[PDB]
Amino acid sequence: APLPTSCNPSDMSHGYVTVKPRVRLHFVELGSGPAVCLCHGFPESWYSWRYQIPALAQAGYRVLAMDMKGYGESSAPPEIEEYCMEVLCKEMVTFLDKLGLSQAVFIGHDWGGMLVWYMALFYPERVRAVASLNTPFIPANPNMSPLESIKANPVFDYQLYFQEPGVAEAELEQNLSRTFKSLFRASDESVLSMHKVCEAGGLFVNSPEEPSLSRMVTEEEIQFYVQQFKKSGFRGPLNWYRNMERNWKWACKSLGRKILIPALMVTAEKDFVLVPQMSQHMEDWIPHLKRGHIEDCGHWTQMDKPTEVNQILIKWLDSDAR
Ligand SMILES: Cc1ccc(S(=O)(=O)N2C[C@H]3CN(C(=O)NCc4ccc(Cl)cc4Cl)C[C@H]3C2)cc1
Repeated sequence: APLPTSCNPSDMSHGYVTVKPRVRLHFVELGSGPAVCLCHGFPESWYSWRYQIPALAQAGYRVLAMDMKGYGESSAPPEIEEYCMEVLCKEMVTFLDKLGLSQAVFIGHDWGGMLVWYMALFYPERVRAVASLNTPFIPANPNMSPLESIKANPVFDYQLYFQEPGVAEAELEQNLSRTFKSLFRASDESVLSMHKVCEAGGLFVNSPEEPSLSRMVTEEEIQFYVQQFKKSGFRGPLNWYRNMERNWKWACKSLGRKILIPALMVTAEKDFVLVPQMSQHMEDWIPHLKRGHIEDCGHWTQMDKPTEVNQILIKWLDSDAR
């Protein structure tokens, strides 16, 4: 079952676009062909797509893999409201403008999946096609506060823990190697319960001080993440979670419009947070939706099942984005 080719950071083309005076976005770029913009989740990196970038370039695409705002070599302003979906999506539009791209295909995972859905919803003229790994498209519900909705799903308890600035930062920054080795695990290897984080008082309070390495990752890979998060830390990344009311109000401005462009939703059997069933009935909002499903795959889709991800994405790109 041999691993796809990966990426060596020093061997990549590194690009930088200043979207505003204080905000510069970094990306890596490989390949010729139609532009495909890969958008990672929390707390990840462009390098989360290391197994996809060569494969998609070989398949005849120009891949732009982002450091999202708050991450890596991209700017990480401290202000919470710099990380609301309205701001982040408008910055990605400006990014396309500065690159001289009329459209791109957007592929996202986790919080990057949420972003690419909103790009498709509000900026469809700039989105050739959209794919999400794990993250569903959920229509805005103007009758339920985001607070209500969170409290009504217990696996989302960690999200409240992430609200108060500084608290989760201290825990996640205390020992970066422990942070990433604890998080980046296959489902069966989990050392963390995302429930009752608040009563425990932290994500890792009941996890090993010296976790083993997951089968999914090497020490060298973990240390790449460590080095990246030494640049700006966890405040910007966590700020993505601290705009729930603002994001809800923005999402309500879609006045029940549909997403009419080609779309792909990929579910992961063993993601016990972003569960497959959350995607049910997306077809009601997205008439041209196609689906994929990956068995034996947890939250960290790209590194858990890279071969399967690559096969799904290339088949869909070739049929629906080109
Ligand atoms: C309008 C709306 C649209 C989609 C959603 S969601 O799909 O429920 N989801 C998407 C975001 C990703 N996320 C998150 O916490 N990711 C990190 C993570 C996950 C799973 C594991 Cl195992 C470890 C880690 Cl660290 C929460 C955010 C909420 C909610 C509301």
